Order: sequence, then structure tokens, then C-alpha cells
Amino acid sequence: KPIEIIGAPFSKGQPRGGVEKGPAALRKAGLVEKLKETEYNVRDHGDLAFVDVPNDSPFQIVKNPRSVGKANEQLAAVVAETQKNGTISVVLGGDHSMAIGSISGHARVHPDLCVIWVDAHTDINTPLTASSGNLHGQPVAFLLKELKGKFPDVPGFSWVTPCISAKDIVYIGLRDVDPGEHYIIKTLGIKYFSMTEVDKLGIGKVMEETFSYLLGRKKRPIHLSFDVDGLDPVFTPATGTPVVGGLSYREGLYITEEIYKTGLLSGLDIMEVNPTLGKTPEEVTRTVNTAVALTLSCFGTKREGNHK
Amino acid sequence: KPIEIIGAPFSKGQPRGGVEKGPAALRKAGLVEKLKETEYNVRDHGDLAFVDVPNDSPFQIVKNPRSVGKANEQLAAVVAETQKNGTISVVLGGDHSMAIGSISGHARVHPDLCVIWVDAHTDINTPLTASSGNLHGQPVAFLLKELKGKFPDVPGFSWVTPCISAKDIVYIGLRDVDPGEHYIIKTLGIKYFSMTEVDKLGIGKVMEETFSYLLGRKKRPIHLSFDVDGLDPVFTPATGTPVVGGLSYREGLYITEEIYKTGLLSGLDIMEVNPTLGKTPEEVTRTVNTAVALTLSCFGTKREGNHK
Amino acid sequence: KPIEIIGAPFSKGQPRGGVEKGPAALRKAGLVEKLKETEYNVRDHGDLAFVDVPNDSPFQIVKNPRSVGKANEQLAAVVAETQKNGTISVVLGGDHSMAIGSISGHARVHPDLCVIWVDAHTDINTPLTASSGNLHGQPVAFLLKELKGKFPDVPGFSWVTPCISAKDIVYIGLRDVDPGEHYIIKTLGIKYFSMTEVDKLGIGKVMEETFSYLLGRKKRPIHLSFDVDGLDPVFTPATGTPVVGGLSYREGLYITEEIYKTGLLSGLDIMEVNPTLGKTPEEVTRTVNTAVALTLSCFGTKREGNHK
Ligand SMILES: N[C@@H](CSCC[B-](O)(O)O)C(=O)O
Ligand SMILES: N[C@@H](CSCC[B-](O)(O)O)C(=O)O
Ligand SMILES: N[C@@H](CSCC[B-](O)(O)O)C(=O)O
Ligand SMILES: [Mn+2]
Ligand SMILES: [Mn+2]
Ligand SMILES: [Mn+2]
Ligand SMILES: [Mn+2]
Ligand SMILES: [Mn+2]
Ligand SMILES: [Mn+2]
Repeated sequence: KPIEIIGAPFSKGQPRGGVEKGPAALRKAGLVEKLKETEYNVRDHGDLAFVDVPNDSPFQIVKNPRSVGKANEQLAAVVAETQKNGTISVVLGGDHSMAIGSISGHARVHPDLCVIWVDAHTDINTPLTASSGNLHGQPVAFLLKELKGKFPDVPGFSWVTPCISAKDIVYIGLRDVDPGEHYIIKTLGIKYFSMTEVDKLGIGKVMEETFSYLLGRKKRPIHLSFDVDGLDPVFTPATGTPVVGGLSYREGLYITEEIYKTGLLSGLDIMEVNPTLGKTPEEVTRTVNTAVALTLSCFGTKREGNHK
Repeated sequence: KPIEIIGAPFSKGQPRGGVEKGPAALRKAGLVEKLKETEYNVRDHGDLAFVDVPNDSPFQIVKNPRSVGKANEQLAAVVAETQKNGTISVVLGGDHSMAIGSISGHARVHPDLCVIWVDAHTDINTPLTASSGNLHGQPVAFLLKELKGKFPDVPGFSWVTPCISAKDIVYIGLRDVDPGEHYIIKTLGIKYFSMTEVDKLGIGKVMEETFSYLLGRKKRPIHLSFDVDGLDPVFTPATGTPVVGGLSYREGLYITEEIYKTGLLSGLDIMEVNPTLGKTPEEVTRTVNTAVALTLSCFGTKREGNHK
Repeated sequence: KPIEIIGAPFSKGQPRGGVEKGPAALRKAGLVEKLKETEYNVRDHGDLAFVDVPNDSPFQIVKNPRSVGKANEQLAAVVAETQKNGTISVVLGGDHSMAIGSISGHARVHPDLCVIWVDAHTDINTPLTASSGNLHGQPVAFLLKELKGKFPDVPGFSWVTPCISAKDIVYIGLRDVDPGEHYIIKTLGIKYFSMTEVDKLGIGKVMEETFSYLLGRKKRPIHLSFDVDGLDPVFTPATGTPVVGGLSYREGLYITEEIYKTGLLSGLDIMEVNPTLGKTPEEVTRTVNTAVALTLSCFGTKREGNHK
């Protein structure tokens, strides 16, 4: 089971600096060559080439609808293709709206997969509840089966097929949820471990519960969508929406180490790394180094050491 | 049900005076406006006027014994008034000596109240054991029954009536306790959770035990006195007496969230916030925001999110 | 039970000159004076003068054998002498290669001693498994019985006799282990607590398990060899081999507080403080003060407070 690195230098999902530079920033640290050092074979697919949809006027409050939908449609076909080939797709991200395509592709092949979403945010606003109108804050809304039809058809997303049930997703790291989002997750019964549950339980018990809940009855593919703002700004400063009181570098690694151990990791997303938003170059260094370390962890690197 | 913001720009409890600007800084951050966005209604009693006592000769070691005792005598009067109005009192103060007026006036109405003292210090020096003479380090000493008549009656504190006992206060965050203080807390059998206990049990079990101790025989009014230096200097740098290795931002919010969950919060103190002590504007903004964040949490704001 | 500080200004164990200045930096932090103020009586033996060996050329790959050996031989005899008289030895070191002499000398007076190694590294590379050739990454290999006869006897170390068995040592803080080292610790079944275990169990649980393991069968003296890089670079930045995701300040203090509480503390090493590797003078003070706080903790200072 090899690894397939897939770059997605896209930012139309949001307004900020240059999240599209995230893939280049990550490879710069030698992420690909480092991955090849694990027991996994690795293939770099390269970065996708996105072309904007000309008259991409806002659909209500939703910005760059057609462009975001066009990019994601392309990504779903690419991820789907590497999934069918029996590989572990790794999307080096731009904004988190690319999770729509990443997960849609992964789900077309492994429909029974589950999603672990590490993020300070739920990204579950619909094109109606979100005032920002930034698609990176609505990916899960476009993917959940229960919200299907709860919002008007959005131009550019007619190819999307709600692929994940509200009970197949687990949030870890929440601390910045909008009113409408908290309503949805609450009314839909979505399982989450906010920073409050993390402080109470400890990351160790959080994983046991995350796994028993998602893998208790039957085992299935795991798709970990990782937003770097999930960890605390001290560790991942170079992101568009940083929130204090985040996951520590240690807890982040624990998460991935545990996920590795399940041997079920099937899809991975490393998103929101925006090098331009570094107050100093070192802040980018920290962000990138933290992202790379997490990525390597998902693939066997253990802090206790490794040997063949 | 209602909430009343009381301002206490008093700094005679310590050699630093920037702590007087605390209320204005918090108010400038939008504390008032944010509290109204909760489930509670809010009232701003405005700031108290502290008439400074002329010939305030030092009482042996104690500094400004009359000026502090008089400022607090008012606070206690103001606080006793809002408490009878059936509202939750919240004091945005300067130094922690004002805890005397806040807690005294609060208990003046609710004598069966308990106290949760979040602080890196015990602030329980008696005018005799204290070596600094700064009253912001002796408040608990002027409030505990067991310590009454155990040190020469200081001038200006005649009006104070020992309200709490040794089994009605719980310390959280201790990491710098002078010898005479450690002697008293243990001789008196005061219940506390120093950083050592927080590290071992974990903040989750820590809150579970304080609530068990203070509210075991019965549910009663809770007074939360929050010294911003209880959180590590990384989070609350703009404060008078900072000590490394304190409670984290997450643990700080955890405490306040839990106390809100009891529905017993009756009195609140947010002290020692001093903007003039911010090495860089971002340090004052960081300190202030955490103080506001801690307050909102006390009144419902949850990290998992909120909706109407 | 008295205490005797022993300076070990040596650095031929690693490539970066400067750690030789560690003992002078610690005293300059008032370590000796702060120690006398606890309940223990203190004596400072001063620093040892090492004899730079002439034709000290590499031994296949290990750098400066004769220099490190003779250096360690000197310390051993000194540590043996102080231990003999019935005092607790505190070795202020240069690089961690001096642990060979600290522990060797300690074991002559207490053959049943156990060892608690706080490090980000296992320092158990052999002259054949290592590659850096630096001996500060091999002290444990020279002390373990199970490792004798697993590599060629090094020139200048024949005075050494493996003193600890694979079951008499416990590691805490591990996060940067070499493949060869990892193979060794799993092969020999050595007990350890990588940051992974600390994240999972909590430092409180880690200490209980460490004591059950080492002091379960029977009670015996404890040797605590503390590498400052065991703590996170945020607290001990001035060290040769910094590694993110380290033990926190609070955890370092919890470890040392629990050790002190056993009453069996007999030998201690405070190593790898390089005051020249500090990118800024404050980073040197920060690392020196952290190490100092750690030591005081090892001899009674508790965050809850102290009093005669
Ligand atoms: N709930 C906010 C959050 S935007 C943050 C998005 B992301 O998690 O991807 O960084 C909104 O609708 O804009
Ligand atoms: N024990 C010290 C403590 S000063 C800290 C006061 B406060 O906790 O209110 O910041 C003294 O007597 O000044
Ligand atoms: N495994 C590395 C570790 S160097 C770290 C040495 B010390 O733990 O003493 O800081 C080597 O063989 O150089
Ligand atoms: Mn996010
Ligand atoms: Mn996101
Ligand atoms: Mn304090
Ligand atoms: Mn205080
Ligand atoms: Mn070491
Ligand atoms: Mn080390």
C-alpha cells in the first residue's frame, strides 16, 4: 500500500494571503524525500493545475462558487483514481475547501470510510448560515448526507454527492464554532471532542473514544482531514484563522501515532498552511516543521524510535 | 440572574499602579458588550471613586493600611447592594486586596458562600508574617475566621467581618507560597490544588474534587476570585507578580466553564490585570483578551460553541 | 543527610565547545546559595581540573576516548569519596558523557541503586552503533551489564565496570532515538516513557509506574541523571541537541518533586547546559534558572510551599 502525494495549491476557498503556497512550503522541507524513508513507497503526483471560472459572481453570500467547485471536482477525480489503485492519498493543501473534493473522491471508492476532522473549526456552515461566505468554512456541509437539500443548489457543485453520514465523522480540537454550526452539530448528533473534552479527558482517552465510536462495530477506512489551525498558534502560527487554546504539538503527534497504529489510514489532508501569514520566517518554519512531523507520524514515525 | 459590573481601579495594594487602568482596558476590549451577547442581562455600575486617606502612616509592615481598608469598605457596600438586588456581582479591579471588599460585601448578603481562589499565590500573609507589606498579598488573611485575632488589628479594617472559614475556600494554581503562608495553610488545613496537584490529577479531576469539597453537604453561592497571574505568564504577561509554570489558557477556561455549569456563580473577581506592565502592546492585548475570555466563559460562552 | 556539589567542566564528549561553562553558569544563578536555604546542609567541592590527553585520536569512530575516559575516571573517584562519607552528590556537568563517572562512582558505594534518566535521548549508542562519534550519546552503553561484550573495549575506559542492569533504569522524555538505540532498548526490554507515554498516561501516572517498576521489589538508592534537553526547548533552549515536544516546566518539576518524596535520592547530574549556545543572553538565564529550579525541587522545594 503506497503513498500518493497530491498538491492542491488553491486558495479561492478563502480571502487571506497565500495558502496556495502551502504545497511548495511543505515540499521545501523535504516532505516527499522524508516520507520515502518510512516503510511506505511514495509517489509525488505533483500539484494540480486550477483554472478559474470567468464570470464567477457570488451566489448569495457564497464567493467563488464555480471556481471552488471546479477545482474540487478535479481533485475528486484524481483522489478517486489513486484510491482505486490501492494507494494512500495525501493532499498537500491550500484552503480546507479542498476537503470536499478529497473526501468525495476517497468516498467514491471506499464509501464506508469514516472521517476524523482535526480543527479548531467545524467547517459545517451551509451557504445560508455562513455570513463570511468563505467555502473553506463549509466543506462538511457539502459532504454530509443529513444536510443534503438544506441549502439551495450552489453553482459549480452539481457533481457532488453527499457521501458521509453525520455518524461517520469525529471532530477533535473545536474551540471556535459559529451559532448556526453549533446548532447543526447539536441537532444532528455529531460526535466531537472540543478543547473542553480534551482538557477533561486527556488526548489518550479521546482517541480510545474516537476509535471505539468509529471502529467499534466494524473496521473501515479512515480519512483524517487535518487543519493546522487545529493545533495552537504557538505551534502552527502561519494559518488564516488561528485560535488560542489549541492542540499541543504533542497531542497532535499522539493523534497521528494512534491513527497510524490502526493500520486503517486511507486518506490524509494537510491544509491551511499559509507561509505568507508568518509574522517572522521562523513562525513559518514552526508551522511547516509541525505539519511535516504530523504527516510522517501518520506513516510510522514514533517518538520512541524506529528500526527495521 | 442579572449581572452588575463594578469597577475597582485601586492599586494601593501593591507598589505598581498601572493596575488601576485595568477596568478601562477590559471595558475598551468590549467586555461589557460581549457579556450582553450571553444569556444574561448586564448592568454597568460604573467605576468606584476612591478617596485617598491623608496621613496613612504604615502599620508596622503593612503599607497604605487606611487607604486600602477604606476603598474596600466601599466595595463591600456596593457589592452587598447588588447581591441583595439579586444579581451576580462582577468586579473589574486593580490589585487583589480589593478581594476584601468584594468578598466581604458578597458574604454580607450571602454568609454561606464558598470561595474558589485561582492564583499563583495564597495571598494569605498576616500583617505579621508578610515581609512585603503589600496588602494584595494578605486578602485571604483578613477574610478567614481562623486568622481573626491572630495579628494586631490593622487600622481601617475594623469594618471587616471574618466571613469564610478554612473549609469554604479552595485554592487553584499555587506555585509561589512564602514560608509563613505555607505554615498557615497546612496548620489550618486549608484545601488547595497547587500546580503539583493540577499536574498529577489533571484539571478535570481537580474541578471535580473542589466541587465535591465545597458543595458536598449542599449547593451554595460560589465566589470566584480570579488573579490573572494564576495562568502562566505566556498567557497573562501584563500582571504584577508573574511566576513561570502556571495554569494554561485551556485549563483556565476549563475552570470557568465548569463553574458556569454549576449555576451557582454569585460573585466574581478578575484582578491584577495591569496593561502598563505589557512589554509589548501584544502582551497587554493578550493579557486583556484572556481576562475577557475567562469572564464570558463564567457566563455561558462554551468552546464547543453557543447558539440561541 | 548532607549535599556536596561537584563541578564537572568537561566538553570533550560532544562537538560544541561551551558546556564546560555550565557549572560556572549554574552557580552564577545562585544554585549553591539557594540550596543552603532548604532543609539540607550544603558543601561545594568546586570544579575538577581535567588533564587533556595528548595523542587522543579517534577509536574507529568514537571521538576523544582517552580524554573522556580519564575525565570520567577522575569524577568517579571524587563521587565515590563524597558518597562514601554519606552525602548526596550533585554533579553540575558539561556534556552527558560525565554520567559514566558520576554513576560509576555512585555505584561503588551503592551497588543496588536504580537510575532515572530524564532525557530526550537514550544515550545508549555503542562505539559501533553510533555514527556521530560523540560520547555524550553513549554513557548508558558503558554502564549497562547487558551491553558489556557487545562492542570493543574502548581505550581509556578499562577502569569501568558495568554497574546497572537493563532492569535498573528508566527513561523519561524520549523523543529522538536512533534506530540502533531503539533496537537495543526493545531487545533488552528496558523500561522507558517516551513523550508518547507521557501524553497518554499523564506525568502523574508515569511517576507511579516508574516507582512501582524500580522500587516495587525492594527500596534502594536513586540516581537521577537529568539532561536539560529533556525539557522542551522553550524552557531549556541553551543545549546542544534541542528537540520540540519536550517535557514541560511543570512536568520537570513534578518528576523531581516525586523523586524527592521517596526519600531515596542519593545521586544527581544536571547536564548539557551550554551557556554559549544561547542565541540570546536571556535564553542562557532561562535554561540556567530552569535547571536550578529543578535541583532545588530534588531537595525539597515544593510548589505548594515550604517552611521550617
Ligand atoms: N465558521 C467560520 C470559520 S472559517 C475557518 C475555516 B477553516 O476551518 O477551514 O480554517 C466561517 O464560516 O467563516
Ligand atoms: N506573598 C507575596 C505575594 S505578592 C502577590 C499578590 B497577588 O497574588 O495578589 O498578586 C507578598 O506578600 O507580597
Ligand atoms: N543518538 C545521538 C544522540 S546525541 C544526544 C546526546 B545527549 O543525550 O547527551 O544530549 C548520537 O549518537 O549522537
Ligand atoms: Mn480551521
Ligand atoms: Mn478547516
Ligand atoms: Mn497572584
Ligand atoms: Mn492574588
Ligand atoms: Mn543526554
Ligand atoms: Mn539529550
